[PDB]
Amino acid sequence: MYTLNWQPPYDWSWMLGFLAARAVSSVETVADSYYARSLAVGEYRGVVTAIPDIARHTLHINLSAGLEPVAAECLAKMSRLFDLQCNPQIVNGALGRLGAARPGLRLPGCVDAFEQGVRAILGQLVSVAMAAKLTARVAQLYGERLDDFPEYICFPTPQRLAAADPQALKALGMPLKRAEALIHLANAALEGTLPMTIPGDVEQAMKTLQTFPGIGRWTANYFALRGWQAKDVFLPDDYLIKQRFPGMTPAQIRRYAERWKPWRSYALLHIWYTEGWQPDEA
Amino acid sequence: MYTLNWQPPYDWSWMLGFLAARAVSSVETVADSYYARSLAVGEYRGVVTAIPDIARHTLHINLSAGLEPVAAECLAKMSRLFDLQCNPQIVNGALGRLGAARPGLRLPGCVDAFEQGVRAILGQLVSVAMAAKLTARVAQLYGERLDDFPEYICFPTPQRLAAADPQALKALGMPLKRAEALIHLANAALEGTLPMTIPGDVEQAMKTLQTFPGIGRWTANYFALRGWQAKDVFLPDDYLIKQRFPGMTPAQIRRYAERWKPWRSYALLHIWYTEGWQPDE
Amino acid sequence: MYTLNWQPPYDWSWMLGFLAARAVSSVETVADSYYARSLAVGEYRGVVTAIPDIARHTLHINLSAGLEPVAAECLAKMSRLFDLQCNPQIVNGALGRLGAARPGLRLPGCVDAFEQGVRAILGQLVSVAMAAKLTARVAQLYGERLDDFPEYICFPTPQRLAAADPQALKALGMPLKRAEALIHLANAALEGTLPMTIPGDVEQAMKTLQTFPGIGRWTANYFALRGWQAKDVFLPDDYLIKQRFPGMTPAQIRRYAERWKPWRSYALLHIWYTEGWQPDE
Amino acid sequence: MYTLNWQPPYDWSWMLGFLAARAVSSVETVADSYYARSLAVGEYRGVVTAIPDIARHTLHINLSAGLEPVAAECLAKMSRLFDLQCNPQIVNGALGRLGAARPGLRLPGCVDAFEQGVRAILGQLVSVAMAAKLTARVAQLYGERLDDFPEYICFPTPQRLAAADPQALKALGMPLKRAEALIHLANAALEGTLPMTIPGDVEQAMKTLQTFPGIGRWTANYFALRGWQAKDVFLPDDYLIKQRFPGMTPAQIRRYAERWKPWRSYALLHIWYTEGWQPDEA
DNA sequence: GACATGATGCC
DNA sequence: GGCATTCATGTC
DNA sequence: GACATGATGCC
DNA sequence: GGCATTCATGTC
Repeated sequence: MYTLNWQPPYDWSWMLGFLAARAVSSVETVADSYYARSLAVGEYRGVVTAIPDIARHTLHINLSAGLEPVAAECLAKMSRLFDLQCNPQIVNGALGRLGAARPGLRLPGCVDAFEQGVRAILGQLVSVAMAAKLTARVAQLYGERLDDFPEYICFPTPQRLAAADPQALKALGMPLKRAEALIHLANAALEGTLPMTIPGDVEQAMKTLQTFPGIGRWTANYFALRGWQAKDVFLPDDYLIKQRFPGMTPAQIRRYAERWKPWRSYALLHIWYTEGWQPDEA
Repeated sequence: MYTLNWQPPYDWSWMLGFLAARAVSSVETVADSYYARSLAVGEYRGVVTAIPDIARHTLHINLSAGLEPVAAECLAKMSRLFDLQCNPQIVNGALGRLGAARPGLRLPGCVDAFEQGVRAILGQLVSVAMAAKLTARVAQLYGERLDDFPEYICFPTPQRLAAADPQALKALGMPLKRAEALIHLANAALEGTLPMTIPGDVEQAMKTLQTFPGIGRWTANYFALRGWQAKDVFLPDDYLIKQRFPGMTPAQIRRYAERWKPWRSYALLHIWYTEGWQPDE
Repeated sequence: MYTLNWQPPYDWSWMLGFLAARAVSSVETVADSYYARSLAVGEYRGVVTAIPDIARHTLHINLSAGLEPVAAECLAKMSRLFDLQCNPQIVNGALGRLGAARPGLRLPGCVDAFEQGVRAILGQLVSVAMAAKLTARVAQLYGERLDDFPEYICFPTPQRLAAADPQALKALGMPLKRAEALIHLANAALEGTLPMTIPGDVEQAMKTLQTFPGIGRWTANYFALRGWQAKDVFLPDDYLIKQRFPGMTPAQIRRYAERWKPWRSYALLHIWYTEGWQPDE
Repeated sequence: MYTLNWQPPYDWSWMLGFLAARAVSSVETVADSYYARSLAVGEYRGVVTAIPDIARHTLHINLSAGLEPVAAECLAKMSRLFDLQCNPQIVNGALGRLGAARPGLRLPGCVDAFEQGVRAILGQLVSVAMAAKLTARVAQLYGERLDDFPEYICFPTPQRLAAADPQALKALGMPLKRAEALIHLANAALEGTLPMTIPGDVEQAMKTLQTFPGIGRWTANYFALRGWQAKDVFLPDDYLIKQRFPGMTPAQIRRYAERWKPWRSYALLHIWYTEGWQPDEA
């Protein structure tokens, strides 16, 4: 029903694929022509379906009855998830050749920072696929099933995970420290200590984040990028990034990434997806 | 020309009137058929125009080209300002006759939690007309002018106010402590330590706000009310509220207001805008 | 057979009586002519016997073999416990008739600040008699027995109390918060956070002690008085003192006691042991 | 006047030699057969004189009239300064060969932890002689001169040093950070945050001390050794110690030192005062 | 990956 | 020597 | 109104 | 007693 605009080009196949690789069973459903998932906004709950319309650079959004009262907020969440604000001419013209292969690349955000926070923590160490598996388990045990849509389940709320037994979370396939990290996060969410929207001083906020137990700088950076859609952060501690820069120290990697300012988040995404990229031969 | 729904009844006259009295010159323009104001998301900017369609039970929103890239977020901000989510049959079903006279009453939110915190602070002790004349000075001195629309001006950002000279703020017409509060508040905004959206535990969040310099219980409650649109808060420390509950102490009032849980914020609005109202026996 | 002199007059009957009511079973032994207790200085342990010789106004201190390596430290502890430094002329010639009925009165100190800290907390609320018994139960559960003196037990160290089970301490007959107060005080002594000797700014030091869980103003003043032997602290919050100043609020009492600076601690003792006493209106 | 015992052997010549080299004019006097210094215990001030008695294995202590009211504490202070508690058979029987040459070695303590902390800081990065003169000036400037013995001045009180102008101290011959380090130490002493007696967990206590400005691991260790007379601390970061363990790093020296637990402080002394001492090759 | 921990220059 | 800051380890 | 100070009821 | 919390009160 609702419709939002975007600026061409937009690589939807890339986006939908990025999301499917990380999709959580019972929460999300990704296809080649649409994206759908459970969504909670306060006590309002339902299903959101996003259908891209290439021919007209439009994104059609449908909301089940339970979300209609907070429609505009659901749209906002969706626009942050898909980076509809992106102007590719600006970014590509700045990254130059690094983005030429896929100019329609966008930054995959989230629909809820707390959720992304939990996702990031569970993304620690393991493969993208294993994290998706792990998150699906946390969701199954602590999530709420939708009454109108049985097949779906809402992502575990902050209050439900805050009152979760560390031993139980551990039993799902994570170390005790990780489970504690999740619980602490939920408490920060309840108290409003976890920025839910992008803060004015990203660098500073990431520091405060790193004081959180179980949250190192990789998690803080990745969370900044996905949870806040911060556009100028690189991930020099990333597993795949260390590979892309063979034999380089975390600090050299960024003095390097420094050339992509102020769109280092986009450069990061391009490097991750350039099969055989290597630093300039010079 | 975007469109958003709302559920009847909706007292637009009352809403626009409430915003009109607190309207900040150059930032907001309030008429009785529409509301408009400057708006900044990140640093995409423009002007927003909201026009109620009583006929269709709809709110029409127009955005200038500079905000189009972030249209959705803009629509969300308006839906919070106008309490479009409200189901009046549920609130009134609970408040009984307290809300029977003005079933279309809504909670006036805000477009940005930071701006609202600043308004809250600049609203202390002084009158409503004053706060508005003062806030306008600030927005005039630290606001971002729109090239697209010269007449309008964006509300100060936290970075712009965090780097502000205290004395400079004071000279605009406020005690030094106030100006200091604004600067602290702005910093907190910069490092995400100020909840920009309603937290799960509103009580805890408000307590934490009270450790902020220049922020007492009244300011935290009012902030929670408009800033987060928390629906179950009361202001037992409010000037007018004390007059509405003659001789009762903050604790006695708060005890009385418990009868309106979980919609105390709405109860508050009704008692505020119902002069001569008084507690039962 | 060690000797430390004092200045007459010295009311030994009053001192022993005071320590007698607070004596902890298995730790201390008090009679009309001597004081005896177990003492530990680091890993050196043994029994200390103090025998006052009025005739020559000198205190005879005997140390079991286990404490000889640290004889001096033991002597210093006795001197602090018995306030042998006091010049009663300077105090009595400063308190007037307040301290005229008993000019030999002294500030009963302690042998170890941590111990006194524990006694202070356990001294909260309950009577002297119950506190003594409560404390005895703690020493019995965590104290170290002496090989050469099976009847004696060493007062618990911070090492043991810090590793104590809150529940174990609770079962001894104390609120959970009280046991938690002990465990925290013990951790503080382990990290050197608990001043074991009178600090330069007693007021500041006490204010900091009040940040400790379970330690309010009364415990901090009393600890400062007995644990650091601070000579100028009053206890406006004390029960007996409240009765000595009927109708007066802590601030009034506090203001009244200012007339006794800088020997308020002594003034406190005298007012405590003068059933008649009443202020001047 | 007063007499304290000690267990033989006791190397008085070595002990007085160590104190003499670090003696502060105006505060102390060290001679072949005696030690003397000003001493303040609250408002009681005077001069303490210590004369060893080899024939009797005793230390004779004389106090000037001004300290008699607090005689016992003065005796205790001297006992800590001269390590009278030490049972050499236990240490040597444990240190073995290391202390076989000088079985009468003792741990030079202090008469006041605050004072010692100050000396510890003033002794940073300079020669023993330099520190002595530096300290003497600090003493003459903020100390209390004795009326009965004009040539003696009591070491500066915390209250006095806390209210000192950072610049006046710098002028005496120390960096500006060194002066603030002293002022900070002084306020800590005023509030009761600087442990004046040995804490139960020396390790934790030192860790906290290192949070003090101007105080690093070296100063914290040295302070524990002298100010608290901790008997099981080593100083792997000491310049001289590094020369005694050529080519080894702090972690290695430290690892090797563990063989002397629980008397690492005595080991340190024996090594410090042993010329071409070197670890075992094997 | 989080986190404790050990190994050039400047002030 | 205190101290800031960047690599290289190395359990869990 | 925020904010120091003082001055009832549940652990 | 410790401590959270309430009700003046005087100031900025």
